Amino acid sequence: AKMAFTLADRVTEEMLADKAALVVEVVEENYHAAPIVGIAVVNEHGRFFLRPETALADPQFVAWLGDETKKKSMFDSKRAAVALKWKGIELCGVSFDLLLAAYLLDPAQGVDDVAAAAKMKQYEAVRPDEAVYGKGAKRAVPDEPVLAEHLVRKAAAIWELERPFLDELRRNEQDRLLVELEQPLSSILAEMEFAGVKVDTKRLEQMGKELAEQLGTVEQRIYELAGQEFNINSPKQLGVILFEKLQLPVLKKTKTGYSTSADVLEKLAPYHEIVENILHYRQLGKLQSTYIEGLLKVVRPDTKKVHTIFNQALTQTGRLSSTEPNLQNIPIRLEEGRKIRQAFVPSESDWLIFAADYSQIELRVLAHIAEDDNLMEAFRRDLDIHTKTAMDIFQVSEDEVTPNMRRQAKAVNFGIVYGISDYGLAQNLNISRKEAAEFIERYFESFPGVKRYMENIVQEAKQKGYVTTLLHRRRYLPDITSRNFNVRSFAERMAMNTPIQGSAADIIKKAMIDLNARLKEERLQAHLLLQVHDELILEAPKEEMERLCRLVPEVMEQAVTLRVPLKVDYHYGSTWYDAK
DNA sequence: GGATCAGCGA
DNA sequence: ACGTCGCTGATCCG
Ligand SMILES: Nc1ccn([C@H]2C[C@H](O)[C@@H](COP(=O)(O)OP(=O)(O)OP(=O)(O)O)O2)c(=O)n1
Ligand SMILES: [Mg+2]
Ligand SMILES: [Mn+2]
Repeated sequence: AKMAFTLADRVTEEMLADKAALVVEVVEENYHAAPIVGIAVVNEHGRFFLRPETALADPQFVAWLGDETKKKSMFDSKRAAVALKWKGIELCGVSFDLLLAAYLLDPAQGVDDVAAAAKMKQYEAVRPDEAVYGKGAKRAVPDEPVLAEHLVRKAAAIWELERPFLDELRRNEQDRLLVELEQPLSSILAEMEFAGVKVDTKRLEQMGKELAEQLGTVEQRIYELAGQEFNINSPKQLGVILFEKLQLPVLKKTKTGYSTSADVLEKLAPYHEIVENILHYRQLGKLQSTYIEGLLKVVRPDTKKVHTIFNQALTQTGRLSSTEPNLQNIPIRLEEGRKIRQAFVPSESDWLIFAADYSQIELRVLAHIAEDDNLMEAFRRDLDIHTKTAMDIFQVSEDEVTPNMRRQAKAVNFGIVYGISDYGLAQNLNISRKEAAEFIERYFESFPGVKRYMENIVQEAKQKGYVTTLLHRRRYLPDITSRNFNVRSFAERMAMNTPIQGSAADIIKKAMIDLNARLKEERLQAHLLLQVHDELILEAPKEEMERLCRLVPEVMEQAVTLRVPLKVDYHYGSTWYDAK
C-alpha cells in the first residue's frame, strides 16, 4: 500500500536533520566506482527521495553528509561510503548499520538486503532487492517511480528497525560489539578498499609469458604419457585415462567416482610418469588463470591498483571475506607461486610494505579458553607447537624442521583440535589408521584440559543452542540436537572451531581498531592495506618503518589480555614478497 | 544458468 | 565417516 513520500527535486532544510535513515543506492554488485542510482531520506520531518545527479552537487547536502554530527542510520554503509569516495564525496555520521546488526544477532540469517534483514523483525513493508531489479541477464534499475518507492521503503524500514535490533543486541551483550567494534571497522575497511594495492603489472605479465611456455610443454607430455588426447580438466577423463585406461589403484573415492585430488595423483604417481606432469601442469594452470590474468583483470588502467571488497557480514564465525580479487588466498606455500607477491608493491615512490602476523593464534586462543595447563605453560615458555609437532610427524629434532614441514604439522595440529578422525589424519600425513589413532591419544595426553574443552563446548551448544566468542559474538547451532548422526557431528565440529576461529577474528578486528586509532593520533603516512585473518599489511614511507616495527606489533599483542601471551612476527620490504 | 570439481589461502 | 572458514577458474549437463 503506497507509502507516501515526496520525490524531492531539490534539497531542503527539513531533510537535513541531525538524524535520518539514508540510502545511497548502489545496485552494482561491486561498488568500486559504481554509480549511485538514487538517494532516500527518512527523518522526523518526513520521507524524501533525492536524485543522485541533484543531491550530490548540493553543498548543503554534501555537508550534512560529511558532517559527523549529522547522524545517519543505514544498511551496508561501506557499500555507499566507498561508492561515494570514488566521487570525491565524504560520508560521516553513520551511527547505525542494520546489516552488521543482523549479522551479530544471527549470521545464519544470510541477510543480503534490507528486506531480508527487516523480515528478521516481523517487518515486511519492503520488497526484496532481487524482486525490484531482478537478476541474471535481465537485471536492471526500475523506472523512476518504482526505484523511488523502493528506496523510500528501504529507508523507512531502516528508520523503524534500529530500536528492535539494538534492544536484542543489548540483551545479548552485543550492543558494544556492534557500535564499538563492527561499525568502527567498517570505516577502516572502506579506506583499505578505496586505497587499494599497487600492482606491478609489467612484471606480472612477463610472468604469464613464461608460464604458458612451461604449460604446453607439460601438456603434450601428458598426451604422450597417456597416448591420446584427453583433457586434463575432466576428472571423469582423469579417472578413465587413469585407473581404467591406464590401470592404477584407487586409494579413495568421490561421491561421483574416485578422487583425482592432488592427495591421490601424489600417491599414485610412480605408476606412470603422467601423474607427475599432471601435478606440475595443474599448478602452473591454477597459478596462470586464477591469478596472473585473474588479477590483471581487476587492475584499473590508471592507478594500476586492485580494490578488494572486504565482506564483513558473510562468514559464520566472525572472519572477514575478500572478493574480486580474493587477496586472502595469494600463493605462499610453494616457491613458484610465492613470487607473485613480488607483483604487490607500495602505492607511493620510496615506500615499503609492512606485514604483521600473530604467532600460532588460534592455538594460543584455544590455550586461553580451554585452559589446558600444558598448552598455556607451553606458551608462557614461548614454544612453537607447530615445529614441535613437526619434530614428531617427522621424528626429527627442532633444528631439523623445515618451513614445508612446519606447515603439515600446523595442519595436523588444527586438524586434531578441531575434530579430525584417525582416517582424516591418516590420509593427510599419509600413514596408517592405527598409527594416526595412537598419535591423537598421546596428543590429548599432552593436552588433557583441552580434551575436556572439546567435550563441554559440545554440551554447551547442546544446552544453549549457540556458542560464543571472547567478544560476545554468538553462533546458533540448532543441528546440535539433530537426530541424524552426521548433521549432529558437523554441528559438534562447529562448536569446536567457531568459538576459537571467531575469537581470533574478534582480536584481529580490535587490533585493527587500535591500529587506526594509533596511526591517527600519531598522524603517520602509513595505513592498512589488507587483513589476512591474523595478519595486517600496511604501507608507509621508509622513514616510518622504525616506528612501525614497534607500534604495529605492540598494538596487536595488547588488544586483549589472555592467560597466554600474544606474539607478532613482522617484516617489511619493497614488495609483498620482500616483506618477510 | 547451476553442480561438482579442481586448487589456493587462514 | 568426514578438522574449520573462505574465493575463483573450468567443464559437465538441462
Ligand atoms: N590448516 C589450518 C591453517 C590455519 N588455521 C587457522 C588457525 C591459525 O592459527 C590461523 C592463522 O593461520 P596461520 O597460517 O597464521 O597459522 P598460525 O597463525 O597458527 O601459524 P603461524 O605461527 O605461522 O602464524 O588460521 C586452521 O584452522 N587450519
Ligand atoms: Mg597468517
Ligand atoms: Mn599466523
